[PDB]
Amino acid sequence: SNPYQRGPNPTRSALTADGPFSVATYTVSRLSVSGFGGGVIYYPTGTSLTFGGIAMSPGYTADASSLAWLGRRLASHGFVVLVINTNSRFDGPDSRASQLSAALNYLRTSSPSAVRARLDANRLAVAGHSMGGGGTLRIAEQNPSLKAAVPLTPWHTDKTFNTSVPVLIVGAEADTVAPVSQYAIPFYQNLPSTTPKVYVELCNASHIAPNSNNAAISVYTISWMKLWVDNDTRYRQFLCNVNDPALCDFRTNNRHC
Ligand SMILES: [Ca+2]
Repeated sequence: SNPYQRGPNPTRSALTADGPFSVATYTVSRLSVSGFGGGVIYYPTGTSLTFGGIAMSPGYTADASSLAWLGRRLASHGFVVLVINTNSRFDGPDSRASQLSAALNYLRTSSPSAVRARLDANRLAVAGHSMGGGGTLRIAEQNPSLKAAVPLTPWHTDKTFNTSVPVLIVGAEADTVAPVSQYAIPFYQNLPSTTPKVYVELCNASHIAPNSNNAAISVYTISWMKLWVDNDTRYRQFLCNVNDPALCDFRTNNRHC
């Protein structure tokens, strides 16, 4: 049996709402940490188990609140999640990668005792929005110890990331900021053919789709994190044989099926 498996058997409906774990938060002040701008930790409560960790970056001009719904959503399905604020709201994608690295170090070492007590530091992942998704791609390339990476409507001027970390990219069909033809799709195509990878494109969605409750983002992000952070094969069903009415594209090399 899988020692990292958490929660009841999933249904698709259950992955579109907060999950079976209650969630608490801890606010990490900007002045209290080195290498990033603080943020908010979301973590499961009412449980004696340990969970994988996820660090998430917002995009240009944005703060951690722009991903609060998703940090809480992931935590409620069984993850310790640190959504960062950046040193400057104007930091670029590679800077955001460096800050995600600093945030993962903080999460493992200097976060509250209660957070470390429910964190399995051996199982970590990253996600992020826009330039924060660019940072997710870069840290995945720099840090093959990561279990998974989920760039959401990502933006970066570099298009090729030589990473072995399994990547699921969410593109937005109606994105006029990081259009999928110039950003998300090239990122997917240029990843190594040997790295497990998925691209999903949300029909009719804008660049700010990741900043509020979104059923498809919830399903695909939870499932990819579950499959790779927890080795939880019960989530393969949502990532294989896909026929999703909300998607206008789906690409994969089918290394996870
Ligand atoms: Ca700081």
